[PDB]
This record gives sequence, structure tokens and C-alpha cells, in this order.
Amino acid sequence: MQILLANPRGFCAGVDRAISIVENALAIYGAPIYVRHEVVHNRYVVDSLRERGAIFIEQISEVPDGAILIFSAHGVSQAVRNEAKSRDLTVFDATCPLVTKVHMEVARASRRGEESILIGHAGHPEVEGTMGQYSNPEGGMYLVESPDDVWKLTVKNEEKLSFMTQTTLSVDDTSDVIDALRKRFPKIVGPRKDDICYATTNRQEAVRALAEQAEVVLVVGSKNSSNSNRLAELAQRMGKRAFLIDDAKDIQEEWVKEVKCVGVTAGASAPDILVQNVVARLQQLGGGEAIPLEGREENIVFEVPKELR
Ligand SMILES: C/C(=C\COP(=O)(O)OP(=O)(O)O)CN
Ligand code: SF4
Repeated sequence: MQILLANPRGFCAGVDRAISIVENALAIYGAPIYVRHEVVHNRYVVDSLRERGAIFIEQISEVPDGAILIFSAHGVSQAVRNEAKSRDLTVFDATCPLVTKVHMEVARASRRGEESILIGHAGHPEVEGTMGQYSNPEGGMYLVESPDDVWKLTVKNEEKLSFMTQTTLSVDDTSDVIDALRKRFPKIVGPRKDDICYATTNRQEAVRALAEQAEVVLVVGSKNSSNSNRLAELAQRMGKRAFLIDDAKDIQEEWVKEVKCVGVTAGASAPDILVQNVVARLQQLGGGEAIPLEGREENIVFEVPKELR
């Protein structure tokens, strides 16, 4: 059975920075380090940081006075930031810079009293954080997930309207939402394309190339990872069987019995060791040497704040 590896796969720049922020804060200050939300949506990373002294919380009122608190890579609302500011806490922010860029646009529209539309999935912490940059009751902030949601939305002043997106969406489905937005609200203003980041675009292009060759695609990522679920969904929609798995122990032998080509990728929050263990298990199940596909080079790095060097 041939094993193919998608490229790119695995950690993006924001995740690598965010994890380093939590590790370096543990090495500098010691345990406990409080983190608002799973730093990244990966069970393997979160469980090991928890064992090393990180405590993951959702609400700032779970954090004791005098603590160190780090906001997760997905970002937080201004209400969460200001609640931490008013409390007796040392705060470090692991928000990815490509999330922060979206936040600043939502904050500008709020100041102006002008309405914004976010394209994203309700309940996800990045969506709560970005909708949480808007606070002017004269304007408005609306969430749409689909073209059907666009076709139901009314706004107060469609001549002064803008849109933003979650960073980790399906590139194809988001194009369909934007095309609805522009039909319904011809004067709406946005970026040239969307706010989907380079890592999400590149991992989706890579799993498209992988699924063209492979019968079955395994995506290493946790169930609560939006970007990882997009990779499994893409391969499924191409008619391939695709499974989102935490680790090699999740692989059921039926999924790959008598399969000639199996593909493996990883979401932006999954460490490489988990892919290397998946490959070793597929080799037990009859696969040969893993073959990496040719892929788009990534070259972006985000550095940790100098306070955590
Ligand atoms: C931090 C982040 C993405 C990194 O992957 P993740 O932690 O799995 O998160 P998501 O659920 O894909 O947003 C949102 N930009
Ligand atoms: S998936 Fe994109 S926006 Fe999110 S942490 Fe990674 S680089 Fe940043």
C-alpha cells in the first residue's frame, strides 16, 4: 500500500508561536501558568502542557489574583481583555497575528458605528473573539455561516457595510458566501478575497492534491479543530473516505484493508510526531515508505514577544 504525505501539513506559524509562548512562560515563571482556552485545539499538545503546569480556563473569574494568564491563539473579545486588565494579573497574548489583523478591522467599524458581517461558525472561540471586537449599539455585528444565512439577513444601512471572515474556513464554501453577500449588498466592502490565512489555504490545496491520488485520507487533528475538520471534509466531498484522528491508535484496520493508496495530512495544530506515529502504524498495516508530495513552500515565522525570550 503506498503512503502519501500532503505538503504543507501540520504546524503553522501562529501555532508554533503560541505553543512557544506557553512553554517559555512555564520555563521563566514556573507552574501554574493560566491559559484562556486550549492554546491550540490539539489534545496531545494541551495534555502535555497541562502535565507541565499549564491550567486551561474559559472564564477570567476562574483565575486567581497575582497569576500569569496567556490568551489562546484563537484570540479573545475586548470584554475578556478588559476583564483581565482590571484584575490583578500578568497577561501575555498568544493571539495569532493573522487573527489580530481581522480584529483591528472589526474595532474600526465599531468606532464608526458602521455594520460588519463575519463569515464563520457559531460558537467557535475565534468567532467569539472577533464578534467581541464590536460594541457600538447604533451599528451592528452579524454572523453568517452559509448563503442561506445571507439571504435572511437585513441590516440597518447597507450603504456602509463591511465583511470579515474566520481564518480557518473552507476556501470553496467561503467564496459561495461572499458571492451571496455581494449580490445582496452590492456596496459591501471587504479584503480582496477573505481573511482565510495562508496556512488554511495551503493545507486545503495540499489535501486536494493528496485526495486526487489517495483512496483514503487520514487527517491528524483533534475534533474541535476547525481547520482540521475542513481538510477531512474536503477529501470527503471528493468522494474519498476520510477520517479525522488524534493519533495512530484511532486507525481502524477496515479503513485501510485492501486499499492501494492512503494519504496522510495534519491540521495546523497537530505536531509532527503524531504524523510519524500514524505512518508507522500504516506500515504495520502493509504500507511502504512514506512518499511526500511536492508542495508550496511556506516561509513565514512569527517570533515570541521579547518579554518571553
Ligand atoms: C489558532 C487557530 C488555528 C490553529 O488551529 P486550531 O488550534 O486547531 O484552531 P481552529 O479550531 O482551526 O481555529 C485559529 N487561527
Ligand atoms: S491557522 Fe492561520 S490564523 Fe490560525 S494560528 Fe495558524 S497561521 Fe494563524
